[PDB]
Amino acid sequence: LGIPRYRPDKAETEPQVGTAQGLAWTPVGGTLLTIEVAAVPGSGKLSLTGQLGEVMKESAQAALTYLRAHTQDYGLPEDFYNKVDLHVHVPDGATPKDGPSAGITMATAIASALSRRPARMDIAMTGEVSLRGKVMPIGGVKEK
Amino acid sequence: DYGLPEDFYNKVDLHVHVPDGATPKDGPSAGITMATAIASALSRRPARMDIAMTGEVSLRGKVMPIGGVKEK
Repeated sequence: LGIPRYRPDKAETEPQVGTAQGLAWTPVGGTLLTIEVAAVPGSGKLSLTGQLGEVMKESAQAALTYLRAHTQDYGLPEDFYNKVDLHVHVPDGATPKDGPSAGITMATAIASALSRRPARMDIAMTGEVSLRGKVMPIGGVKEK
Repeated sequence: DYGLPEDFYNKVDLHVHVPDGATPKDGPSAGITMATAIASALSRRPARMDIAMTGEVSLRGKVMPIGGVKEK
């Protein structure tokens, strides 16, 4: 047959500088939704794109409040909220299935990008979050 | 009078989410819930255990009534 377009049994996936590898529980098929973030220097905006619904935003700021409670606990500065911009695109977000299931995937993405440290290859993970940080339960753990 | 740091609205950010509101909501019915929640957050202090509630907060500090409390 033709050439390997995909990676092997995943032991080569390059550690992602800021890109998490999130779960997909989708009409289109289960996959990875690798959310990438432009670690860009600005004056503190944080915008989200990628045909995405609002529960994905609210999971992202739930991870963000958890991040800003842990600025000294990771590579974040003392006050990052007013100094750095984070364009947060998601590859496939026009999904009424997909609720806020990747806020921890958001969290790994944002802390890996702001920390400039590798978000891991090959931990495909999911779960709805609280604001204060408690990983809320989810149903549909089957498809995830 | 409740042990607060008196500098809490000038240098302390605070982020609020509720899992509803996009639901059609019959006026205020969790203002006291937000009162105890924010007061619980602003001193790193847990609220009480397995206790339900609903109500409204006035400007002075009086609990205003809310209607149709048979439902809640």
